[PDB]
Amino acid sequence: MVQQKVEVRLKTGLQARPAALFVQEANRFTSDVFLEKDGKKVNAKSIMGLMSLAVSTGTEVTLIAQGEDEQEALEKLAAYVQEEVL
Amino acid sequence: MVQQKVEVRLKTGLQARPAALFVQEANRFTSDVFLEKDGKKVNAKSIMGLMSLAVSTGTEVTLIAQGEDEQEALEKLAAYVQEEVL
Repeated sequence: MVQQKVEVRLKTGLQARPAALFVQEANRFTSDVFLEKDGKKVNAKSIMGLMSLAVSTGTEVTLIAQGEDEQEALEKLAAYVQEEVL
Repeated sequence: MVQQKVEVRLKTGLQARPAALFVQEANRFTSDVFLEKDGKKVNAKSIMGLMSLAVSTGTEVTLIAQGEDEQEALEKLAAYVQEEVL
């Protein structure tokens, strides 16, 4: 048995569970909802789409919403992404 | 439309493709391989298992290999994880 402490340089992204819950919430709005970082934009209403964006916990990203209920969509999803409750 | 910069507090892990390619590389060896971080260990020959470890790009993890070709496996996989492939 051999072991080695290594630095992960591979790309990371939202895990499946967190992404699924994100999508479940986003789907309740008619607005298009996207997550964006460094010129890359993914659809927040799709699990695989959300997971394709390279992100790390603690990373800053841009949440975008466009539609009739964009304000509420933004408020609810921003709270979710930042794990805020009450 | 509207937007807001938010901090990702959700859990992240290796993305699907890098994880799949890691496993394809690990599959070339008979040794069992694992990844460990903060008391949690996952089977590195399982894509979903590998993706379940809470990881962010740039963080440290412990790569483990055990079997007949463990030394060779560790070196190849360590290079892959740290993006130092030859």
